Amino acid sequence: PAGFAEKYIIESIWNGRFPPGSILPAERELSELIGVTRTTLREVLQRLARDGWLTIQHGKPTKVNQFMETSGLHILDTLMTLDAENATSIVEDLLAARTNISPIFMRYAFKLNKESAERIMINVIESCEALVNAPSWDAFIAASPYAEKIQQHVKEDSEKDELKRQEILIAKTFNFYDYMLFQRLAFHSGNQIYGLIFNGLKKLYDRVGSYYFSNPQARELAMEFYRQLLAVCQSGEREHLPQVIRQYGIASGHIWNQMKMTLPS
Amino acid sequence: PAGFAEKYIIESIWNGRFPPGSILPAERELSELIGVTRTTLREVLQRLARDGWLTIQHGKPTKVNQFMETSGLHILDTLMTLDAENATSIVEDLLAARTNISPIFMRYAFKLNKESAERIMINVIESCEALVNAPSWDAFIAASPYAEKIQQHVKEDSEKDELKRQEILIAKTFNFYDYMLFQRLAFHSGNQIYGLIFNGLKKLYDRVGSYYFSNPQARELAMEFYRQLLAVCQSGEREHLPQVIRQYGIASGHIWNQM
Ligand SMILES: CCCCCCCC/C=C\CCCCCCCC(=O)SCCNC(=O)CCNC(=O)[C@H](O)C(C)(C)COP(=O)(O)OP(=O)(O)OC[C@H]1O[C@@H](n2cnc3c(N)ncnc32)[C@H](O)[C@@H]1OP(=O)(O)O
Ligand SMILES: CCCCCCCC/C=C\CCCCCCCC(=O)SCCNC(=O)CCNC(=O)[C@H](O)C(C)(C)COP(=O)(O)OP(=O)(O)OC[C@H]1O[C@@H](n2cnc3c(N)ncnc32)[C@H](O)[C@@H]1OP(=O)(O)O
Ligand SMILES: CCCCCCCC/C=C\CCCCCCCC(=O)SCCNC(=O)CCNC(=O)[C@H](O)C(C)(C)COP(=O)(O)OP(=O)(O)OC[C@H]1O[C@@H](n2cnc3c(N)ncnc32)[C@H](O)[C@@H]1OP(=O)(O)O
Ligand SMILES: CCCCCCCC/C=C\CCCCCCCC(=O)SCCNC(=O)CCNC(=O)[C@H](O)C(C)(C)COP(=O)(O)OP(=O)(O)OC[C@H]1O[C@@H](n2cnc3c(N)ncnc32)[C@H](O)[C@@H]1OP(=O)(O)O
Repeated sequence: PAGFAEKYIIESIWNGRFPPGSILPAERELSELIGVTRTTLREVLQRLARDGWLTIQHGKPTKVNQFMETSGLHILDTLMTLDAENATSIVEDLLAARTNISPIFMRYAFKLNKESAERIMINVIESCEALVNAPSWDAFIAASPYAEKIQQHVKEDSEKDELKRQEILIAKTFNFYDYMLFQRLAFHSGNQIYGLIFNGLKKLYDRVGSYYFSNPQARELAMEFYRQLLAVCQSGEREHLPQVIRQYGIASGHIWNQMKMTLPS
Repeated sequence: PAGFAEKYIIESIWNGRFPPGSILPAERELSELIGVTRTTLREVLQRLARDGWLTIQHGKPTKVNQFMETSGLHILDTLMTLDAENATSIVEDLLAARTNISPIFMRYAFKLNKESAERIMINVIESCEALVNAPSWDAFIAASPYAEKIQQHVKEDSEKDELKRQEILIAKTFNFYDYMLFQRLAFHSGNQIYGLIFNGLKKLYDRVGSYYFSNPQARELAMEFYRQLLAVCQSGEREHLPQVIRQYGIASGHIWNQM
C-alpha cells in the first residue's frame, strides 16, 4: 500500500496537481483523494518527507520541497524505479529526452570520431552477442575478456534462487552495454555536457535498464538498433540517424508500454 | 596572473591533459609549465581545492576530485567565476548545447502550446522593445508594468558611477528577458526536464548573459531573433526553426568571441 501512495503523490507533484511550493493536503483529507489507509499514508509521508521532496515536523504542517530556485543538491534520490515508483513521465520524459538529443551527439560522434564510434558500437554488439547467446551468465562471464570489471559493476546479492538471479544478472549486463553505447558515443560528440548528463544519471539508468532489459524482446530490439547505428555511421548517410533513433524510440517505447499492462506487481 | 593559472588548470581538468583520472604533477615543473610565481600557485591550487576540483591534504601526491562517479555535489560552486575561468568551452559547450536542443523543445512548444508560446514571445519582445528604446533604465522601470518583480531579481549597486549603473542595469534586465524566453519556452515543450535544466543553470545563465548583453549589438541581434521565432511559430512552418536558431547560434557565437 505504501508504494502506491509513494507513487501517486510523487507523480502528483510532478504533474502539478500538488505544485512545487504548495502546502500539501493536511491529511484527513489526502487519504480519500489518494484513496488508501493513513498508517501507510504517513509511513510514506515520512518516506517521502525527505528522500528529498517534502517538509517535516510538528506545528506548521507539510508542504512540498522548493519551488526550486537553486538547490541542485539531492533532487534525484530514493530513486525511481522500474516504474513501481514514480517514472510517471519523469523517467519517461528522460527517455523521451534521450531519443530527442541522441541524433545530436551521435551525429557529432559519427563525424568527429568515426574511428572510435565504430570501434565502440562493434565492441557493444560483440559483447551483447556473447551475453545473449551464452547458455548461462556464468558461461558468459567465464569467456568474457572483461569479466573482472563487469563484476565490479554488475552484482546481485538479494536473489538466492540461482536461475532467477542469473536472468537478472544477464539483464544488468545488457543494461551495462546499453549505457556503454550511449555514454561513450555522447562523450565522443566533442561536447562533454552530454556524456556528463549520462554520468550524472547513471544510477537511474542502471536500475531502469536492469528492469527494461529483463524483456528478451527489448534486448533483441536494442541489438538491432545498435546494428544499424553502426551501419549508418560506416555509410556516412547521417540523414538516416534521426529516423533510426526515432523508430527505435517508438518500438522500444511500445515494448515499455507492453511491459506495463503486462505483467505482475 | 592568478586567474590565468586557475583557468588553465580548470580547462584541462576539462580536455584530459590532466584527465579526470590523473595525479597532478609536482608544482615546480608546473612553474616550468606556464609561468606564474608558485608561491601563489599553491594559493590557486588550493583555491580550486576549496571550490571542489582538487583534494588537499596529509603528505600526498595531491590529486584532483573524485572523477566523476557523483557527487554531482554542487560542482557549480562556482568557478563559473563568471566564465573568465572559464568559458573554456564549458560555457561555450553549454551554449552549443543550448543551440542544439533549442529547436527541439521549441518545436514541441510551438506544436502543443502554440498560443501560449506566442504569448510568451510577444511578452518578451514587447518588454525588450520598451527596454532598449527607453531613454534610461530609470524611465524604463518607471513605465514598466512589471517593475516590482523585475526589481526583485535585477539589482546592482557595487557600481558607483550612476550612468554605468544604468547600462549594467539595462544589461541585467535584457538577460532577465532572454532567460524568460528560453526557460518559459522549454517548460512549454511539455517535457519539464528541459525547463529544469535551465532552472538548474539559471545562475550561470544570468551572469554569462549579463556580460554578453552588456553589448548593444548582442541585444539587437537577440531581439530580431525573438521576432523570427515568433513569426515561425505563427506561420505553422516549424521547418524554419532549426535554420533560424542555427543562424542565431552562429552570429551570437561570433559576438561571444568578441567581434
Ligand atoms: C539532466 C541530467 C542531470 C545531470 C546534470 C546535467 C545539467 C548540466 C550538465 C553538467 C553540469 C555542467 C557543469 C559541470 C562541469 C564539470 C566538469 C568536470 O567535472 S570534468 C569532465 C571530464 N569528464 C570525463 O569523463 C573525462 C574522461 N573521459 C573518459 O573517461 C572516456 O570518455 C572513456 C575512457 C570512458 C571513453 O574512452 P574509450 O572509448 O576508449 O573507452 P575505454 O577506455 O576503451 O573503456 C574503458 C573501460 O571499459 C572496459 N571495457 C572496454 N571494453 C569493454 C567491454 N566490451 N566490456 C566490458 N568492459 C569493457 C576497458 O577494460 C576499460 O577498463 P579500464 O578503464 O582500464 O578500467
Ligand atoms: C537533456 C536530458 C537528456 C536525458 C536523457 C538521459 C538518459 C536517460 C537517463 C535515465 C533514465 C533511465 C533510462 C535507461 C535506459 C535503458 C533502458 C531503455 O532503453 S528504456 C527505452 C524504452 N522506450 C521509451 O521509453 C520511449 C521513450 N520515448 C520516445 O522515445 C519518444 O517519446 C517516442 C519515440 C515514443 C515518440 O514520442 P513523442 O511525443 O516525442 O513524438 P509523437 O508524440 O509520437 O509525435 C508528436 C510530435 O513529436 C514531435 N517531435 C518528435 N521528435 C521531435 C524532435 N526531435 N524535435 C522536435 N519535435 C519533435 C513532432 O513535432 C511531432 O509533431 P508533428 O510531426 O509535427 O505532427
Ligand atoms: C546541474 C544542473 C541541474 C539540472 C537539473 C537536471 C534536469 C532534470 C534531471 C533530473 C530530474 C529530477 C526531477 C526531480 C525534480 C524535483 C521537483 C520536481 O519534481 S519539478 C519542480 C519544478 N516544476 C516547475 O517549475 C513547473 C514549471 N514551472 C513554471 O511553469 C513557472 O513556475 C511559471 C508558472 C512561472 C512559468 O510558466 P508561465 O508561462 O505560466 O508564466 P507565468 O505563470 O505567467 O509567471 C510569470 C511570472 O513572471 C511575471 N511576469 C510576467 N510577465 C512579465 C514580464 N513581461 N516582465 C517581468 N515579469 C513578468 C508574472 O507576473 C509572474 O510573476 P508572479 O510571481 O506570478 O507574480
Ligand atoms: C542538453 C544540455 C542543455 C544545456 C543548455 C544550457 C543553456 C544556457 C545555460 C547556461 C550557460 C549560460 C548561457 C547564457 C546565455 C544568455 C546570453 C546568450 O545568449 S550568449 C550567446 C553566445 N552564442 C554562442 O556561444 C554560440 C554557441 N555555439 C553554437 O551555437 C554552435 O557552435 C554554432 C551554431 C555556432 C555552430 O554549430 P555547428 O557545430 O553545427 O557548426 P560547425 O561545427 O561549424 O559546422 C557545420 C557545417 O556546416 C559548414 N559550415 C559552417 N559554417 C558555414 C558557413 N558560414 N557557410 C557554409 N557552410 C558552413 C561546416 O563546414 C560544417 O560542414 P560539415 O557538416 O562538417 O561537413
